[PDB]
Amino acid sequence: GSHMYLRITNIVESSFFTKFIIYLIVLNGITMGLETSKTFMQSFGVYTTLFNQIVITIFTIEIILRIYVHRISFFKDPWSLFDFFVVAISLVPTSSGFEILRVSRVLRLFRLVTAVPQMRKIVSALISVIPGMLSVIALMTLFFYIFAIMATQLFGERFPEWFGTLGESFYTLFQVMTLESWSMGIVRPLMEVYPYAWVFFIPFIFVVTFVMINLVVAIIVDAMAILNQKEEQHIIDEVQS
Amino acid sequence: GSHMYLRITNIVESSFFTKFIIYLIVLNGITMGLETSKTFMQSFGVYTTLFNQIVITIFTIEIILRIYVHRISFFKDPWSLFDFFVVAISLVPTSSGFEILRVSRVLRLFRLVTAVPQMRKIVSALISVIPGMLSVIALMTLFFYIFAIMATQLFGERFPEWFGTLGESFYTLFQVMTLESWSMGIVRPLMEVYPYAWVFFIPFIFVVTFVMINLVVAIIVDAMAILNQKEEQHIIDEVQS
Amino acid sequence: GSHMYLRITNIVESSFFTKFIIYLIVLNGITMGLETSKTFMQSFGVYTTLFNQIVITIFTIEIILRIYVHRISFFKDPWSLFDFFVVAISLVPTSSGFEILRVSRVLRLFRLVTAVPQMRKIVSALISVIPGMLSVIALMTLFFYIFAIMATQLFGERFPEWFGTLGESFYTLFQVMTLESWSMGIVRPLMEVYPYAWVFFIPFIFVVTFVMINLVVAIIVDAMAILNQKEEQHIIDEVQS
Amino acid sequence: GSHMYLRITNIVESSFFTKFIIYLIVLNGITMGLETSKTFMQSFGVYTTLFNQIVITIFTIEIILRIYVHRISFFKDPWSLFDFFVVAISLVPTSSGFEILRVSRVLRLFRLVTAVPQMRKIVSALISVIPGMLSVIALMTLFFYIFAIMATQLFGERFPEWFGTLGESFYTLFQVMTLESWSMGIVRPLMEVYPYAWVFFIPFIFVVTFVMINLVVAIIVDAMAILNQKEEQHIIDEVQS
Ligand SMILES: CCCCCCCCCCCCCC(=O)OC[C@H](COP(=O)(O)OCC[N+](C)(C)C)OC(=O)CCCCCCCCCCCCC
Ligand SMILES: CCCCCCCCCCCCCC(=O)OC[C@H](COP(=O)(O)OCC[N+](C)(C)C)OC(=O)CCCCCCCCCCCCC
Ligand SMILES: CCCCCCCCCCCCCC(=O)OC[C@H](COP(=O)(O)OCC[N+](C)(C)C)OC(=O)CCCCCCCCCCCCC
Ligand SMILES: CCCCCCCCCCCCCC(=O)OC[C@H](COP(=O)(O)OCC[N+](C)(C)C)OC(=O)CCCCCCCCCCCCC
Repeated sequence: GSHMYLRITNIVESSFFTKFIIYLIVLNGITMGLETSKTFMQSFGVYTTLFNQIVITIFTIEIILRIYVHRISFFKDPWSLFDFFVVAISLVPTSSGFEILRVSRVLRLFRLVTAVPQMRKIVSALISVIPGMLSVIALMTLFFYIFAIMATQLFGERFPEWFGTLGESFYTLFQVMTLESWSMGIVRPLMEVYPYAWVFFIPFIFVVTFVMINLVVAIIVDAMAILNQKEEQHIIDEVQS
Repeated sequence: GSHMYLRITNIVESSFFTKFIIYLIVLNGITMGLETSKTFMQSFGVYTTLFNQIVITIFTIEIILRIYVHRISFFKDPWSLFDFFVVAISLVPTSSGFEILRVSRVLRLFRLVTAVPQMRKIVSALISVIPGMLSVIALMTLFFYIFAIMATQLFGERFPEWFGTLGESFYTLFQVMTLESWSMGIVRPLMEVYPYAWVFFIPFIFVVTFVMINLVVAIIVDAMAILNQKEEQHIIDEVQS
Repeated sequence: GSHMYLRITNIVESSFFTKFIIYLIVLNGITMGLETSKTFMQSFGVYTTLFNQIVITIFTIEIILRIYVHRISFFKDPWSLFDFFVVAISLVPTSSGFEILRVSRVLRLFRLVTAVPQMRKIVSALISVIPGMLSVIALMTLFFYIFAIMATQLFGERFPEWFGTLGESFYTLFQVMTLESWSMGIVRPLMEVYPYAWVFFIPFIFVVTFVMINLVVAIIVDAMAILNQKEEQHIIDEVQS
Repeated sequence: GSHMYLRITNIVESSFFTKFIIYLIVLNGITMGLETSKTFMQSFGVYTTLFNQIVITIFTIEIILRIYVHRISFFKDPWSLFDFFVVAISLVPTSSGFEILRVSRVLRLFRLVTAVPQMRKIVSALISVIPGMLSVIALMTLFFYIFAIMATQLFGERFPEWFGTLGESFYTLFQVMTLESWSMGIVRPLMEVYPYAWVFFIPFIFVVTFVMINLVVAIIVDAMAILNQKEEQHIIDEVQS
């Protein structure tokens, strides 16, 4: 806090700043979707490859700026910690072989979420219900793990594509949980060899399904036992006073 | 408003009018479903091709009439703006090659919704919940867009049917969202070439699913935090008075 | 009402009666499931074919009896009107070619629902929510009908198995509504010929899905705006008195 | 209750005890997942086969101990009755041919549920909603049974894989209930021979679906008519006093 600090802070904290970024984002958003056509890249492919590190430099400056204005507060903000890591990726140079990072650059278009406050709101609402589910996700993951281990031991030797491995079996059990091809694609083939295999997967389909449904019912029915306490408290008070 | 205006207004606004239309609709409804059989069209196919522009002329008159009675109010009514556009299509002449318009004529059977007030009610109820979802639809569409761009770049070269293009990838990601063949039909083929592809689509299946469920829970649990404010307000008042 | 009438009424209305029937039902239930094995029918197949019209005669008597005791009240009771029609079928003689009626006999095992009061309760609960949905089922059926007509006209010539006919198209559109193979099995084949076919089925999948979800939300959120009126009425009263 | 009894009781009831078990569990959990790789078992396969009956003996002692401390109370506790039966299996010797029991040993990893109180909580919540559903599960199972019998009689001769048998038909009807391949995989093949087969499976798909949805709505809407009685009772009381 001083003369020079405050000068920057008023740039960074301005609405022009955030809108310039939001524009860059929507602009580089469109550019990244045009960068998708081989036709376009043969023609205008240099313009957008240059338009790209333009936005990357701007976003780096813009991040640098925000870290000066916000100090340690910046690395405790989940919203901006994101932009940090998402612009960080987009800075790793395109020449190192690893395809996964060149494509990671598109993750910068998620700044439109952190930048726009209406978007931040939804994400925070959606994220907010996760912490209560951690217990049930742990139970479910344990349940998957126990069953993935059993299926490997039961079906992996004859059915190695689907169950040869703790991971192949995790994958198949998830597919079964999504109910996708679970009978025609998986369990019926299984039963030509293991006639009682339906005794494994139907109860799995029952339990995994039952938990999913209850999880939702618990959310709804618990989210509104709370509104019914608040409201009686506000009703008990006006009948006393 | 005058002698001549009021004469028409009493025709248009009558219940005979709306019922005559509702009858024409249900009648041309049935005719359009009989127009479906080649057998029937070989025999009675002229009767119904003529019965058709009969209804079209009537409906045009009927629309003309309603515009005189209702003035500028007509082009601010969503319900009637529809019948306008839906009869407008049915007027474009059958001879111009474009198959899409000849079939559009069946959209006139949706006038049974605008005509019948019980139907209008449901549609308005269903439409009414959309405006609050616009934020989440925007988030989801952005999310699809970011992922459609990544998948094109990741899988389009080897898997051009499913991911060769921003649109092919949109399509596949929607199919994956519907969970249809997502593992047997898509992700398992993908993994013969891209062993880690499950790292893209499971989290996509998780996020897209999670949002869908939360959207519903939000509707229910928010639609009824409101009833719990109204009711305490009506309870706080009678304990004060 | 008299000496002779009352004698029968006390048989019919007894608990021994209903339990004898409930036993016959569970007994003929088991018999009808054993009648399923060719092995068993080669051995004991006469015992159960005779055990069958035994139960049929008993059930006819039992129905006759109940009609005397209950008079016109019997043909206004949905529960017993059922047993009437379900035993009526089981009386039509096995020799007339029509396979559909021989198998209809198994419908008598549904008397265990009408007989047992715990069962009647659920069915009445489940049936009870249907009447409010009649509007939306009508809207949906109209919507299917309009779209089934369009799809026949659009895809039936090249794709006659799936869309050759108003009924083939109804069937496919339902399958699409269940999301079953909708993309791999139907819409993707369609698009090799009709590249824009996704413009028909995605919006269909959107609308049909949207309505389904809203129907449920409406049930829940409306079933409990009522409990919130009852309860404020009971709360407003005790604050007045 | 005495000097010697109390000495053991203070071991068993200690937190060190339960944590030692919880550690053994998570340790043997990891071991059972490593026991999955043929690579690992070629190397360290003896260490973990020995680490296994180590844990089994400990768990037997640990169970013996708990039965002394808890007396008849132990065989009335569902939580510990489980560990009993789950360690009991793991004690049956690996040499008797029956593959099903060697794999059952993994069920011991479910002790992490009974051991950890956060886990016990969820399971008890989830289990708690089952008793009210027993009626509807009975109705559904009856409904399946009636339909499984009809389908065997209707489609089993031509379609023995799917409907040759009361059990094959149960299986298929469940698959149809999960909607998995129900049209492409089952009903469409059926209709090449039985053109009206859609008259069996669509109503089955309707009823079975309808019940599922209503079951959930009943849970939610009934779980919270109760909160609305409790809260008015607590509101009626403070307006009287
Ligand atoms: C009861 C409490 C339990 C708590 C502990 C849970 C965590 C234990 C982790 C154990 C990891 C075991 C890894 C493992 O076995 O790797 C298997 C394979 C590699 O097999 P590999 O040895 O390469 O090939 C063997 C030869 N072959 C090809 C002929 C079969 O590679 C794979 O399949 C990948 C490994 C996937 C691991 C998934 C871990 C899920 C964690 C769930 C935690 C639940 C907590 C509540
Ligand atoms: C971060 C903020 C982002 C905001 C901006 C979002 C809108 C950007 C629109 C970009 C449109 C890009 C269109 C495009 O690249 O067309 C691709 C293809 C035509 O490819 P084409 O050049 O014919 O063929 C190349 C050669 N080949 C066949 C060998 C591959 O044709 C297609 O694939 C059809 C184009 C489908 C466009 C779908 C647009 C979805 C908009 C989502 C908006 C989300 C807002 C929150
Ligand atoms: C806008 C208001 C509308 C209100 C009226 C709705 C009811 C209209 C009923 C019209 C019935 C039309 C029947 C019809 O066209 O039959 C078509 C086929 C028989 O075709 P066919 O003439 O044997 O074969 C022609 C030659 N071929 C094989 C080369 C194509 O056979 C079939 O496809 C069976 C017919 C299925 C009829 C389904 C009716 C659904 C009613 C939905 C009502 C919604 C009300 C809100
Ligand atoms: C209306 C009240 C009803 C209450 C009673 C319900 C229980 C009745 C149980 C009847 C059990 C019938 C067993 C049976 O028939 O076994 C059939 C097959 C064995 O056939 P099999 O004789 O080996 O082979 C015949 C020759 N072949 C291969 C050429 C066809 O093997 C199988 O398919 C396995 C048997 C599966 C039985 C599933 C039982 C479900 C119980 C549902 C109870 C609902 C209660 C509300």
